[PDB]
Amino acid sequence: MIEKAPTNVEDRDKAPHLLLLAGIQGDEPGGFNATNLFLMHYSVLKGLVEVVPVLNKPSMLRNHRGLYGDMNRKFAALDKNDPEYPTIQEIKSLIAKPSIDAVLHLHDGGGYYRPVYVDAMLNPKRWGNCFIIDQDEVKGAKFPNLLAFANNTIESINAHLLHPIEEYHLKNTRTAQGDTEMQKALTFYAINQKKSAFANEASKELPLASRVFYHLQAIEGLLNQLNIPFKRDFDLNPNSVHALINDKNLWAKISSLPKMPLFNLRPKLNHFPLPHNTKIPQIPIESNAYIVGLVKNKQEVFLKYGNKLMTRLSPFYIEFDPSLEEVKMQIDNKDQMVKIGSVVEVKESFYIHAMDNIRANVIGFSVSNENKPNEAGYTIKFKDFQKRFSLDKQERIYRIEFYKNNAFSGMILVKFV
Ligand SMILES: N[C@H](CCC[C@H](N)C(=O)O)C(=O)O
Ligand SMILES: [Ca+2]
Ligand SMILES: [Ca+2]
Ligand SMILES: [Zn+2]
Ligand SMILES: [Zn+2]
Repeated sequence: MIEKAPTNVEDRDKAPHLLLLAGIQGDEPGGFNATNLFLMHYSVLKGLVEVVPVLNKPSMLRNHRGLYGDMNRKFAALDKNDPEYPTIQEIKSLIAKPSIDAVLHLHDGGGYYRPVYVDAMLNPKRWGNCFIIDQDEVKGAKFPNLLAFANNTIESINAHLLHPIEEYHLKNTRTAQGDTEMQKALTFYAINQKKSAFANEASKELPLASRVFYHLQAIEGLLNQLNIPFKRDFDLNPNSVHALINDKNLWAKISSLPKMPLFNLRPKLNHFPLPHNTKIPQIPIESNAYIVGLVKNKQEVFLKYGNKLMTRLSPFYIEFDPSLEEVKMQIDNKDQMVKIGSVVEVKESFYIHAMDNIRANVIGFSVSNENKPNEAGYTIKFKDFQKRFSLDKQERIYRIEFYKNNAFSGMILVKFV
């Protein structure tokens, strides 16, 4: 759970609190890219929006609907030894918090919903591009009229259609009146705790940017109805959403290694150091996005951004010795101390000062075929690199790796600017 809050803590209780959730299925990237964009690019000025950007991360990492079954059928009867039992309890606790008023759950769904059977793509059994409630009213909720909230939100989405076929309609599933499947899903649990709960589905027939667009329209429409004031730092249109999803300023940081850009990495990174005795899902990972993770695939470790594969790591597992904190490097003529885990920009040249017991291997540079080299004490310029060893497709970014005995002391990247 990530809080989207006012900068002043006093303003939290001055408007309602919304819980926003996506990614209960790992192959519905519209939802979890929209929660990501929301987290990265919006501000909430009063009240609070609590966000779980992906409910089923393990499934997301394998581009899979659900590795342990349908997580959205686990809100009623559920076996205590179900692998997702603890996750479900966490989600139910968030939903049931007294401080929460409304819940919004994002999905991607096949085709386009219609109240009347039009054809196999457009009928009441399809889920695409609709806004969903379990009933018209929840007695005892701060905002009991779900139908009014739903219809006004739908108005707001329909003011921005990209094509008429994408028109949004209300789907009231009347869950208590015998809908067995919806009776086991998230939003029904929510209304039973007297929350106004809503679901948005964007059609899978749409490309990602358009799915996300529609999810963000639904979020904005509902926030407007709740009177949770907000801003965003961009114009909401498919192109602006596409640019923010595919944003070259996104980065990820694995363990104590340097920040690396997410987009335009070489597809495979060889001889890549990862801590030994650490399970892949436990390896610390940091990003300015919220849907990034690592996942083991055969012998490789994939870097994932939602359902996108950003690079394949071919790792070697090694002890990460934290003793080395900084290194004396000459950067464009100027000796300075560079902290392990930095990215340093280089206009012309660099040189690493020799160290007692620490050897440095600059990936892409070499003077011999020794497989465990020490390349401290060489003046290195762009011309000295074999470009194919770069981290990036643009051939500007290179790894410098430091070793002490059979331990890994850290990495610095150089970027030629
Ligand atoms: N396509 C979704 C609709 C569920 C909508 C709502 N009941 C929720 O829990 O968000 C499903 O079949 O799980
Ligand atoms: Ca209206
Ligand atoms: Ca995708
Ligand atoms: Zn080298
Ligand atoms: Zn080696």
